[PDB]
Amino acid sequence: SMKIDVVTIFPEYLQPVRQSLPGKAIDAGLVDVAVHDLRRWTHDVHKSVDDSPYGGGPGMVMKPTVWGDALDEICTSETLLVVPTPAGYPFTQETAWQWSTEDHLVIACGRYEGIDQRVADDAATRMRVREVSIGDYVLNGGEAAALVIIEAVLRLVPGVLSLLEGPSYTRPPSWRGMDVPPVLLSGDHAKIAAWRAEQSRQRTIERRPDLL
Amino acid sequence: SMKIDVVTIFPEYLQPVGLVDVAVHDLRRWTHSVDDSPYGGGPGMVMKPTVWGDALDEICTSETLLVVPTPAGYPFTQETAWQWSTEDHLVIACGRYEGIDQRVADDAATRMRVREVSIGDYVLNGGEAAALVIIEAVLRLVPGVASLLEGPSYTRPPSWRGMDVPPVLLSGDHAKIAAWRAEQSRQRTIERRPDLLGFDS
Ligand SMILES: CN1CCN(Cc2ccc(Cn3ccc4ccc(-c5n[nH]c(N)c5C#N)cc43)cc2)CC1
Ligand SMILES: CN1CCN(Cc2ccc(Cn3ccc4ccc(-c5n[nH]c(N)c5C#N)cc43)cc2)CC1
Repeated sequence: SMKIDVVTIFPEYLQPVRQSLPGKAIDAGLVDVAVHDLRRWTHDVHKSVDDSPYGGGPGMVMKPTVWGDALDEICTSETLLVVPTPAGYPFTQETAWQWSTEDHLVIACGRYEGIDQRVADDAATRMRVREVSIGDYVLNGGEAAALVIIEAVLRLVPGVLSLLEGPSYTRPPSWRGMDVPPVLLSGDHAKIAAWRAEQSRQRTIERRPDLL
Repeated sequence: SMKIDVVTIFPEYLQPVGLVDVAVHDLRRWTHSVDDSPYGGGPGMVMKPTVWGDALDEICTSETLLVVPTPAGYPFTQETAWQWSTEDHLVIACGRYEGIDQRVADDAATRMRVREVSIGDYVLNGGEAAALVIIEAVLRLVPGVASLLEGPSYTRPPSWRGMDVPPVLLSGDHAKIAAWRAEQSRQRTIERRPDLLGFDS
């Protein structure tokens, strides 16, 4: 039973998450995913969510007052507040396992240069807060990271949906002059696992030597 | 100028997307099941090469960069995004199940450039979420649109819930501000990503 709240100035960007949720997991009450438009908590008629950064520099910073109101309404003390950011701790598979058992996740999606730091600092005095990054590249905002995080976490929730894996093959046995490696049709399953382990080692050495 | 074609059995997931166009293609429009059991055994299903071959035949040219998301890929990083930002034609083949038969990539590599990549060390259900991340990271670099973590940012008001913006940022002194931000960045980097500065995780 997990509730996920996403807060964003582009709620439309989260459409694919609602498209990938099975009706049975929802109706069995295993998961609920709500998306909230941040501008619902703005204070002015211009619906301002950003302002110039103290200290100068390019770009804008999301206003603490607007985010404070949104999180105040949506979070409780039991909430896990996830804040995507290019300067976060790495989001990995272990992170996903750990979060997959939470009752309530709130994902605060920023834009521009990100969110006034006091928002997270304030939230952390009464709930668990995690600033994370989904990888070493730069995005426009937190929304794509939210999709990735939701997908990686939810697929580890029952019934919701070391080395690199080597190549896989299926039918037909021959295709455009390429044969499936004969060892896979040998019926020697110890030897098949050895071949796969060695493909796995070579691939890891070639593509991800850092893991070794 | 860039053309991006994404190929998937779940084009419904890609709905979010002048000098750059992005098209989404339903792989199923090339079937006369897309999946079967893996040779050698194992759990799950593998996408058959036949369907993929026909689809990519029609969409790709020798100039095309074929991008294949996979948990076993080379790391997709900011350097990759820079590299790809000057391509004319990207084709992103999104798999599902346990992935795509290896021969699809091996075949395509005889005719064009192929890049198997991963967007991070976690597991997804398919390549669609990766495609969105790759598209976003690359397109924001397309012409006409160091190795440290950015420190904290603040805006108005200068005091909020009894929390003050660090006084140096209000000081208006650029050299003190640049020094403070430098220190902030390096301390964040060593705390959150020591690997970027060459230490153990
Ligand atoms: C270090 N350098 C130099 C300074 N820049 C400053 C900067 C700051 C924000 C933005 C855009 N943005 C706004 C909210 C937000 C959330 C997550 C992400 C995100 N990007 N990449 C990931 N793995 C992300 C995740 N998760 C990006 C976001 C772009 C550029 C940062 C990089
Ligand atoms: C250790 N091994 C043991 C076996 N499994 C095998 C396996 C293989 C595919 C899938 C799902 N899937 C299908 C197509 C496809 C493309 C990209 C991604 C993807 N995941 N994480 C990234 N950074 C991705 C990217 N980019 C996942 C995909 C799930 C599980 C994996 C872990």
